[PDB]
Amino acid sequence: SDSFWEVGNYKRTVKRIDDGHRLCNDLMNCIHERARIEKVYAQQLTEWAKRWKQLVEKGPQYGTVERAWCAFMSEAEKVSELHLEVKGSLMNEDFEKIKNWQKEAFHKQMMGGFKETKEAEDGFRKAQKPWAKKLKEVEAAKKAYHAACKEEKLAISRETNSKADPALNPEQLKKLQDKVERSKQDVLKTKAKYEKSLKELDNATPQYMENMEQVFEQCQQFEEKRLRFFREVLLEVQKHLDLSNVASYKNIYRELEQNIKTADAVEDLRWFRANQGPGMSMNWPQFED
Amino acid sequence: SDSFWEVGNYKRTVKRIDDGHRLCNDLMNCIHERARIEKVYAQQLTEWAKRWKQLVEKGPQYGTVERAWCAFMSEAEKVSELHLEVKGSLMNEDFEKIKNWQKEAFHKQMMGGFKETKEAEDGFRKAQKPWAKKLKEVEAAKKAYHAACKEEKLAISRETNSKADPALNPEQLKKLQDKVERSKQDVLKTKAKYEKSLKELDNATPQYMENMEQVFEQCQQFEEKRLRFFREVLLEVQKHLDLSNVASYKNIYRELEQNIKTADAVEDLRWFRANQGPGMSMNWPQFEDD
Repeated sequence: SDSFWEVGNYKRTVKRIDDGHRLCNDLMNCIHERARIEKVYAQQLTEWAKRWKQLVEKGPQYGTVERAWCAFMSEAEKVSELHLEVKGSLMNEDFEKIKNWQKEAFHKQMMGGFKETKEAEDGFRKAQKPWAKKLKEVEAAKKAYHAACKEEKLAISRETNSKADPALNPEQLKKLQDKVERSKQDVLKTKAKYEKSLKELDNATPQYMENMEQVFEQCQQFEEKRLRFFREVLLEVQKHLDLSNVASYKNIYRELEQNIKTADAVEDLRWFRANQGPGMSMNWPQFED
Repeated sequence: SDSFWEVGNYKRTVKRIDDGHRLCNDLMNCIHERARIEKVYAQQLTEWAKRWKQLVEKGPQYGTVERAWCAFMSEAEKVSELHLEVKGSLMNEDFEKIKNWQKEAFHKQMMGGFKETKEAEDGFRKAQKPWAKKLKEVEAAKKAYHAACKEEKLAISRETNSKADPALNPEQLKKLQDKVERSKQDVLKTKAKYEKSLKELDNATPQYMENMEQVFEQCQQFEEKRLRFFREVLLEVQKHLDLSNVASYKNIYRELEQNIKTADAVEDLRWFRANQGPGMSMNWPQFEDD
């Protein structure tokens, strides 16, 4: 069957160790690709802000409304910086934390594979070998007993089949009656040895189960570290992504609203009247020589 | 000078009308391009979420930690959705609002240009024409007076320059002393005309300023609507960009923290033990015959 207790079925547990290292890679890559997306967003906002600050300044819009318009681009620059901090945190802290953890947990061998994996497999084998030897003996004794059971059944099926032949002197009967007695004993002998090997196996099961449990718990604890670590890192990632908790993010739009509200149509119009319209001084024609 | 009150210098005001339309385009394109950046961010998050929800599920990670990991992708899907709402608001509300306002404020004429600009142009010209017409007459009367001052000074000069000529004659004296008198009375006439032209110009100045202010005031009004509109739109734009307000954004990371915390190492370990470890049932060897 597929039971863990069957010889060699500890392999799923050993394989989980290798999968642990592979999953650290996936998580690192997962965070890295997310960080890259944050950078692209930041970069495009920066270009957009730089582009339009230039287009507004070169253009015919001036006064307080120009300043209000420019506040819009300043918002993009601040949001951009914020998202670059997200990238920074994901890479310099979270990503690097997994990288260091993986480096300390998994040690690659010259011939390939991790020492941690080999240690578990060697552990299971050491615990399972004594029980596997006794199990080998039971199988052999089972064959010997089953064989003698048939050899003894084939003798009776010859003794009773001879009681039809009339030419049956007592020598031929004693021959067949002794073949049955000899086979009867060959069965009892093997039944005992086959029963003995089972008792020796049952007496080895407790130690076998204890030793396998011991190595299995080491594998569980090692896995426990990775799982709890994954839970830990993910909570730190959600911190770095969450901008709804940082005060500076709210300040961006509090300040943006303030600067936009400084837009004063009255003031802009006052200026145009005084410096471009009827408000300008004028030398009205006078008498001259 | 470059004074507004000088002929033709109303042009800067008329030009401001055209700039108004151009600035609507700039503002629309400015918002439009910002909206595109939002969409790109939303799209990349979506693909990243789709990509890794698949990689994690096909991978060897299972149990509650898998679910916690998957909550990370779900966060990106929700932020993406949130930023697509920003894009939608910027385009369907803000961008569209400017487009409709522009359509209503500026009307292109068949021969090019805007009806609004031609109105201001014609208004200024109509109000300036009668004042400029009087100004031309003044300049003409000014020259005629200055020229009379020259022709006179020449007469006085040539009169005294004959007082040093031995061949003088009471006839040529009377003749050239009369030219001095003609140029003299020719001066005061042109002086009186040049003064009268200025007096007429001074009487036409009040209406000139009144009519000029009237057209300019209308230009100020038209401009005020644009400025106040820009202030209104931008304030609606900053609302649509501000995710720090909406509770939905804060819920994304409340739920994310919540789902991650569901990760339970002990539960995952107990599972592996039961279905893959010592917990599994076992048909231990018994006695068997036949």
